[PDB]
Amino acid sequence: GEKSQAYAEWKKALFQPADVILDPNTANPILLVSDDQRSLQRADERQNLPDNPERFDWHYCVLGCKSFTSGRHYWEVEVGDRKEWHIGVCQENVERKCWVKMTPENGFWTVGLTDGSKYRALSDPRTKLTVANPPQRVGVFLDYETGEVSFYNAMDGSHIYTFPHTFFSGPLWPVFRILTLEPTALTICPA
Repeated sequence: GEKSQAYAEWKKALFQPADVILDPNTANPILLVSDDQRSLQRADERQNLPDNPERFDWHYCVLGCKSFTSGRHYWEVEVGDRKEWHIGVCQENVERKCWVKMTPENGFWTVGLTDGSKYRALSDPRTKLTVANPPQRVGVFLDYETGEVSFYNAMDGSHIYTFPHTFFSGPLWPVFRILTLEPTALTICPA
């Protein structure tokens, strides 16, 4: 109510609303990107896709269609009652083919959920989160210049996690990851 209103006014004071669509050319071959490019599901097995260089071959990742090299940006993601997901940003230069650990040291800033109830930030070591109200909708907030990546419950304005301030190298991309085969898709909220 007031908390929702303050969350809305804070987004306006500081952050540009990003209109994020998923790039199917980046998506791991086990992922399905929806025809409107807002939603993500998983297949029972890898589909036959070209191994173009941008595609994540190991990690069940997909990128947005536009990168950020500067400024303050947010987008919101409907996670709904998914039991598993991770979202955030990654550098353009992340490893796409070989496994790397999804950590800030390797150019990934993500948080998410496993097994329905285990909220974690994928810092190294991983940060155990304690979340009083499981979010249905998550806001991702980027400040490129100050090296800030933070996450909020978009419905009640409660804070979830802020990574330590860092120094980004090169463009950042929105990144999305799902490991499970379950009924609820991951869906980006349009700007």
